[PDB]
Amino acid sequence: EIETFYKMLTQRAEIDRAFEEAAGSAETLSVERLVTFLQHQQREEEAGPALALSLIERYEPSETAKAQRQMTKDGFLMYLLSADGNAFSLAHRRVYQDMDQPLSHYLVSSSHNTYLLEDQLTGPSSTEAYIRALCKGCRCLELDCWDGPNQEPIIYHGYTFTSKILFCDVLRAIRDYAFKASPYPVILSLENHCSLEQQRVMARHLRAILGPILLDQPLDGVTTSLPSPEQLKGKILLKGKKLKLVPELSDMIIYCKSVHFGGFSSPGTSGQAFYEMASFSESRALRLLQESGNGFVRHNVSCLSRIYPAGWRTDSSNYSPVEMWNGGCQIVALNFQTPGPEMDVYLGCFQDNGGCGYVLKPAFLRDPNTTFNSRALTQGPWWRPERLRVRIISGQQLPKVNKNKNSIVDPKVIVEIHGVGRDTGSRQTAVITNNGFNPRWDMEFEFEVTVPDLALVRFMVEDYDSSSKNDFIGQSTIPWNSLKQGYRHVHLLSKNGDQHPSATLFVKISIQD
Ligand SMILES: O=P(O)(O)O[C@H]1[C@@H](O)[C@H](O)[C@@H](OP(=O)(O)O)[C@H](OP(=O)(O)O)[C@H]1O
Ligand SMILES: [Ca+2]
Ligand SMILES: [Ca+2]
Ligand SMILES: [Ca+2]
Repeated sequence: EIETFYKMLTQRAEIDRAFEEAAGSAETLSVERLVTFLQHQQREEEAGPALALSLIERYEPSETAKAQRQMTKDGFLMYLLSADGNAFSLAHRRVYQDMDQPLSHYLVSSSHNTYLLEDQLTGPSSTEAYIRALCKGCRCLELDCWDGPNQEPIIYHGYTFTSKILFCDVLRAIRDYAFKASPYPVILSLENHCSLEQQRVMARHLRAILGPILLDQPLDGVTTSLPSPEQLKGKILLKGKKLKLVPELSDMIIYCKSVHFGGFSSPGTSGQAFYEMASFSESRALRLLQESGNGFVRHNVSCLSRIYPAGWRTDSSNYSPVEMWNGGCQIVALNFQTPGPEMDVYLGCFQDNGGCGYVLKPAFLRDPNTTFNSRALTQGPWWRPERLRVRIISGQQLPKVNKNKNSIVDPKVIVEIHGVGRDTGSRQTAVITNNGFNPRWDMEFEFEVTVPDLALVRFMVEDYDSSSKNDFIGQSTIPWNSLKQGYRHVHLLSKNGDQHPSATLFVKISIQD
């Protein structure tokens, strides 16, 4: 009763149902049975007793069954809720890719007016903002340098009422956090509006503060291509205009000389040096992608492109990064302060590869001769249609999203596919009235994804409201290739990207060519 209660408040048929099918009539899961489950349902590659044991040794609560190499319903569950049963591939949650290719081969985690905490017009600026981004994995940061009093350069949003901060104060912060989240290179995109004197001051602060972390001299060799994230480990590079501009600073720009976009070389041999990087607004970028998709792509193979939000985004809202990534753009800057699907997607992408901040682009986007163009799809390696079926079974302990009262959520789930325009899709379950503890949907959806190497799957849970707009409850974005198959739990994050302790979705995923 009070036994039954807890034993009832804690009673997940879907789980039972699942154990049964795998366990058949037995009360436990023998290795043999477990392995079968891993192989047939969880579609594991390394499927084999070796793994089956690891799971048991890891997750089986019972000493008997543990010792006897068996799994109980409980252990089944524990596994299912563990990092091993996460829909986001536990293997992808550690640097596991080739970190030896030129920077231009990786998508880099970048931010826009990083010093900013809110809007672009009158919001506050803060070192905290750089700390948060760095903590969220960001690698490329933006500093808007302006002359300040007492000959101390400051950082704020030029021509607006945004709060100010000190360039040096910011450098220290960057100094301390640059590598907390990753050992990979950090790029400082300087936007210099400083008098030559103050520029000299900056240069000093840079060396004085960054000291040996600061990369102020080209790498030995590193002649025809940008160095790789590896060769640049634990270093901080500068990006800006290179010779109004004092040599002290200018001399510091080595691999990221800020340039005005010329055009895409194609109608010739070159255009921009590998060490030249152009920036494009969200608008201009779309244009070039619309007209010269392959143009860009091929360009982005050996060069780094930066893209930032359209000027009308004074609310610091963000655009969809996918569109840019689809063009091979690597430094897609967003307002990291952002809650919203855009950052949700952005941070899900970068969750991959151990969250080191550098994610290797697909091969076709690393092929200088590619004929790819996400806007004009033709047969090619990138073309690999797949069938995705996601069953939204139930949800567990959905967080009571900020209701100024004692009402119960009326959850519903949205599953979206982000990728090339053609693959983009979205579907939703029905609403479950007044249930956040254990809503049960048991609904399934199917998607056809033609260019999976560019897709991401997003799970979003909303608190339905007849009247007003539904409250966001939680979300999770998994890159296509990190999407684990079978029975898994989706671990929901807050709008701030925070991990909700017991908030999950239990789903069943299958991907078939
Ligand atoms: O939103 P903001 O504060 O205006 O800055 C953006 C842009 O309008 C500004 O003009 C650019 O600098 P730019 O004037 O040197 O082109 C910065 O890009 P960039 O430093 O990569 O070029 C962008 O991040
Ligand atoms: Ca700026
Ligand atoms: Ca309700
Ligand atoms: Ca409601």
